[PDB]
Amino acid sequence: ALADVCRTKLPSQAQDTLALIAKNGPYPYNRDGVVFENRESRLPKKGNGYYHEFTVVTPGSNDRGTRRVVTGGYGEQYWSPDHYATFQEIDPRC
Ligand SMILES: Nc1nc2c(ncn2[C@@H]2O[C@H](CO)[C@@H](OP(=O)(O)O)[C@H]2O)c(=O)[nH]1
Ligand SMILES: OC[C@H]1O[C@@H](O)[C@H](O)[C@@H](O)[C@@H]1O
Repeated sequence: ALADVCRTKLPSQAQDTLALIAKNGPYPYNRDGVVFENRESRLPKKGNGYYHEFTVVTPGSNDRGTRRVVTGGYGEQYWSPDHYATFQEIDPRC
């Protein structure tokens, strides 16, 4: 049961991250692209290595912070402002 968000409504940092995803980087962190395990199953329960996580920069700071995009195996994209506590499916069509 998944909240949905239009790509245009995403903070501009989140959109930068999707742009880096679409050209496969370079990414600003070695941790970008690591397997997201979906341990809590807030996202569709899928096989090993389906999901990958990518940093969204906090505005102001250049630390990683708590903002993230998880991608799925067919290019589904998920937004998390709250360090994997909740997810919204990104609709790239709006
Ligand atoms: N909550 C949660 N975090 C995960 C899961 N799988 C990987 N992570 C997080 O993804 C990141 C890379 O392994 C780590 O957090 P981080 O964003 O602080 O680096 C790790 O804690 C998961 O299934 N659930
Ligand atoms: O040790 C490797 C790590 O260095 C950190 O400073 C960065 O966030 C990443 O590039 C990586 O996850």
